[PDB]
Amino acid sequence: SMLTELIASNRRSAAIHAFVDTGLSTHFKDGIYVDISELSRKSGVNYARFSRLCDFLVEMGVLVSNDNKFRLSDECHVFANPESFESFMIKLEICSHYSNAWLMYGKSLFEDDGKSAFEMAHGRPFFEYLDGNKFLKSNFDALMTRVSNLIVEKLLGIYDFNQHNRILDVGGGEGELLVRISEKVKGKHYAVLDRYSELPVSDNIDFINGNFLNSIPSGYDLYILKNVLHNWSDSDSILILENFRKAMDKNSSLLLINMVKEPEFSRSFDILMDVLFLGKERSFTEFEYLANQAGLVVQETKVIDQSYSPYSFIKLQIK
Amino acid sequence: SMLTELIASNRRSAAIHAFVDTGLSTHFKDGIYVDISELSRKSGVNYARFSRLCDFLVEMGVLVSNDNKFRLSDECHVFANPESFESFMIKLEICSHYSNAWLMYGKSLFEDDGKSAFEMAHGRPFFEYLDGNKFLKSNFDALMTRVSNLIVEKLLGIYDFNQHNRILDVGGGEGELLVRISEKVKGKHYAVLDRYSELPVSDNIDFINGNFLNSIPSGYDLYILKNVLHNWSDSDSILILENFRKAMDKNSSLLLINMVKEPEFSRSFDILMDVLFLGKERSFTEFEYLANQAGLVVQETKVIDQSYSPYSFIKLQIK
Ligand SMILES: C[S@@+](CC[C@H](N)C(=O)[O-])C[C@H]1O[C@@H](n2cnc3c(N)ncnc32)[C@H](O)[C@@H]1O
Ligand SMILES: C[S@@+](CC[C@H](N)C(=O)[O-])C[C@H]1O[C@@H](n2cnc3c(N)ncnc32)[C@H](O)[C@@H]1O
Ligand SMILES: N[C@@H](Cc1c[nH]c2ccccc12)C(=O)O
Ligand SMILES: N[C@@H](Cc1c[nH]c2ccccc12)C(=O)O
Repeated sequence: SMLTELIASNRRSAAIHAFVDTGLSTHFKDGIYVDISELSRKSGVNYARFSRLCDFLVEMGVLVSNDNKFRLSDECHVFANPESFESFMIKLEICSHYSNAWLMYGKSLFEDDGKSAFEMAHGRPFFEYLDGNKFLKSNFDALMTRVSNLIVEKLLGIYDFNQHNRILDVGGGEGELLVRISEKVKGKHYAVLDRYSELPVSDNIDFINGNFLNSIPSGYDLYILKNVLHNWSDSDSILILENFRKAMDKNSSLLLINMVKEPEFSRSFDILMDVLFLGKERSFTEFEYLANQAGLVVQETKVIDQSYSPYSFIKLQIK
Repeated sequence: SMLTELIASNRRSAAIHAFVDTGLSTHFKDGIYVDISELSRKSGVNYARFSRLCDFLVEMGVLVSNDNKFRLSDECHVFANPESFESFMIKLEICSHYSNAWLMYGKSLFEDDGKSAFEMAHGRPFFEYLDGNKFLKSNFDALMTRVSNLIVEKLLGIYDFNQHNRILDVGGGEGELLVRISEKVKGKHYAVLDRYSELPVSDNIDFINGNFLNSIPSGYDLYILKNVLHNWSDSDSILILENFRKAMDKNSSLLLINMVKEPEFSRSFDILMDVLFLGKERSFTEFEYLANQAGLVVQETKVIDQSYSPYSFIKLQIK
C-alpha cells in the first residue's frame, strides 16, 4: 500500500545503516561484484539473513543484482568509502540520540520554554551536549568537514578571494573550508573561530576559542559564516549578524553561505533543524531581512547548486 | 538528491509519528479543513513550528492544502481515528524499542546463537519481553486485533465455516478473528489458544493459556494458525505444524492464514521480521514444503488481497 510503506519509511534508513555502520559496504569497493557466500565465509556475516538485506538494498537502488551477485549502484559508490559524506550522514541520521530526539518532537511542539526536542531527550542543547559525547562530536565535525571540502571548488570559482588579506571563518568547525582555500589562495592570514576545549593545531591557521553570541573579533577584511544561521532562532540570528556589524569597518566584507528554502526541494531538513536546534531553513529574502535588521546590506547574491541541497552565497557589508 | 533523501527516509516516519502519537491528527476528523492558528489557540501547539510540519505532511501526501488550511488526504483519513490499524502501526513502528532493535540489526547479522536484534537490545526475545511491558503488549495486541477485524469478511466469503462444529484459533491474540466469525457463524464451540498470564473473558469464547511449541489440544475439527509462522525459523515452523498433525484426525482441518512473499511487493516487512523475531516472509511453495515435512497435505489454496499485504489461505489435512 502507499500509506503502509510511507509509515514504514524508517525501514529503508535502518537497512542502509545496518549495511554501512557494520562496514560490510566497504567490501563493495571500486564497483566490483561481491559473492555473498564468499563474503559470509570471509567476514563471518550470516549468508541467508544478509542475502535478504541485499535483496531489499537492490529494491531501494543501492545494490545492483547480476550473476547471483551484488555490486553498489553508481550513485551509491560513496557507501564503499566509510569517510564519504553519505557514510557519515547515515551513521549520524540513525543513532540512538537522533531517534530519541525525534521521539520528543511531538511533545516539543507543545512547550514554549525554548527547549529543543534533542534537549528534552538528552538534558542539554545540541552543541552543549556534544562537549560530553565523543561519538556524536567526531561524526558531526567529520560530516561538516566533508560537505565543506565538497563546496570549496564552487566558492573559489564564483568569488575573488585573492583581493582580501585577513580572513576569519566564524563557526568554521575543524576549519576544513579555510584549510582548502589556504591551499589555492596563498600568503594570507587564516583564522577559524569555534567552541574549542582544546585548540586544533594546523600549519599557518589561527584557531580561536570564541562565542559568536558574545562578539566577533575585529581586524579581518573577510568574514565567513557558513551553515550556522539555520541552527538558531530569528532573534539569535540578528544577534550574531549584529555582532558582525560591530566588528566590521566599511572596507570589511561578510560571506553568509547557507542552505536555502527552494520550494521544489524537500522540507525534511527544515524539520530536523527544528528537532536538533529549534532552527529552520530560510529563503534568500528571509536571510536579507535578518541582515537588514542587523544593519548589514547585500552587495552580491549567488545561488550555488550542491549534490544534497541548493546554497545561498550572500556578500554583506555594513550600511 | 536521490541518495540523500533515501538516507533521510527516517524523517518521513518520525514526522507522521509526531502528528498522530500527539493526537493532533484526531482534530482532522470527517475530512474537515483545520485552521492551524485556531488549532494552536485551541490545543496549545506552536503555530509556526506545527505549520512547518503541516507543509512537510502535504509534501508526503498525508495533508491537503487549501485556503491557507489543511485537511487529511482521502487515503490518510484513518490517522484521524487513533484506534485505526495505521495509527497503531506508526505508534509501534517508531518507538524506542523498535529503533533500539534496528540499531542492533547490523551487529545481529554476525551472531549465530539465535539471538534476535530485539533480544540483543532488550535482553529477552519479543513475546517474552512483552510480558513485562504494558505499552508494547497493548499496542501489539491492538494492532493484530485491527488487521484481524479487517480480513474477516474476505475469509467468511472464500471458505465455508458452516460445515465445522469445534473451532480453535492457535496463537489468536485477543481472539478478535473468532469473536467476529462467532457473530456471523452461530451455535458452534469457539476456543482461542495464546500465552496468557490472565485469561481474557468473553461471551461463549474458550480462552486457553497454551504453548504451540509443546502441543496443540486435540478435539477440534477446525484449526486456524493466522500470522504466526513468519515469527519463527523453518525448524520451529515444522515443530508447530508437527504438533498440529499429532492433535488432528483424518476429519480435522487446519487453516494456515499468513502474509506471503509476492515478488512485486516490498521486502521491508521481511527485514522487520528478521529484526523482531529472527522470522521471515515465505512464498506459498515454501509454506507447503514446511507442511509436507510436518506430514500435512494441501487440500485447497486461495490468495487473499488486503490493503497492506497479499495473504495465503492454505487448507491443510493429515497425510
Ligand atoms: C552547522 S555547524 C557549521 C560548521 C562549519 N561552518 C562547516 O560547515 O564545516 C555550526 C558550527 O557552529 C559552532 N558553534 C555553535 N555555537 C557556537 C557559538 N556560540 N560560538 C561559536 N561557534 C559556535 C558549532 O561548534 C559548529 O561547528
Ligand atoms: C503475529 S501474532 C498473530 C496473532 C493473531 N493470529 C492475529 O493476527 O490477530 C502471533 C501470536 O502468537 C502468540 N504466541 C507466541 N508464542 C507462542 C507460543 N509459544 N504459544 C502460543 N502462542 C504463542 C503471540 O502471543 C501472538 O499473539
Ligand atoms: N548533513 C545532512 C543532514 C544532517 C544530519 N545531521 C546534521 C546536523 C546538522 C546539520 C545537518 C545534518 C544533509 O545534508 O541532509
Ligand atoms: N503490521 C505492520 C508492521 C508491523 C509492525 N509491528 C509488527 C509486529 C508484528 C508483525 C508486523 C508488524 C504491517 O502490516 O506492515
